[PDB]
Amino acid sequence: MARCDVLVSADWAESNLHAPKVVFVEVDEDTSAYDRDHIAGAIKLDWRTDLQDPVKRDFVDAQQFSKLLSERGIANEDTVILYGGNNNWFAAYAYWYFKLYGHEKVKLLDGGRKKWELDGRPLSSDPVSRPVTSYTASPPDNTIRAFRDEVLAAINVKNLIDVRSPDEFSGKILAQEQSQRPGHIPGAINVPWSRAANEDGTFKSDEELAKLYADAGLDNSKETIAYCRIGERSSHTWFVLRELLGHQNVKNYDGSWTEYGSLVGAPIELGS
Repeated sequence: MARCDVLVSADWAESNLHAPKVVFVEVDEDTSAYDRDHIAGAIKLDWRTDLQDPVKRDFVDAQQFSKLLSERGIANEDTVILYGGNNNWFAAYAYWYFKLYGHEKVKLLDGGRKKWELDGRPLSSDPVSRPVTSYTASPPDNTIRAFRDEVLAAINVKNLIDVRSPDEFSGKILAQEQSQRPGHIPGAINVPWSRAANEDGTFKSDEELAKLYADAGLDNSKETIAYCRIGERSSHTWFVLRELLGHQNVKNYDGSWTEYGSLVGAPIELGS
């Protein structure tokens, strides 16, 4: 259970905007928000153009990730503080990428942009450029990623946490984030991602979070995989399960329903 090491408050953040070897990184859909204004000194990662493979359906490999961080001026030894709008979803997605590629010191700004703005804390429109660095990633740690064949093999073996809306989960509605069939993975439990967050964007307490998943049916005798439509809301939930609640065996299934719901002959379950 690692809340102390993985999360920083807006209060800590504002007092540490120019602290040695700390870098703030805004991650979202596009950089429109960041280009309007941002936390002072923060740099941006574009979740679509910087972090996705432009040809294959995948995110960037270790070399592409290293090249990107080198160009943006992030070092292996920097403490990276990630934040964003769209509910800190893409910031949590980036946090998961950082851990995948072996980065040690990285944390989320609790509540992201929503909490910062709600607090009335200053934002800046000054441009930011950092001197380039030499970042070298590790090979992916696939203990935190699930692929399609292991997800199919996990049915009835691992907890499968579906963080989509209840209407998607039951298959009442199908959903660019489309698939061939509605429904969920058999045996999956539905905990819509937002149940783990407060109105102001912050994560709920360890007490609230443990109750939420225990009541929904998370089985502590089983390992776990989280999923949504694309790796997005599921990365936020992955962070909750692994980093805050301390489960050691949690994978993000980034293929998610856009993959699974398009697979020929995959088991599908309806209703709930």
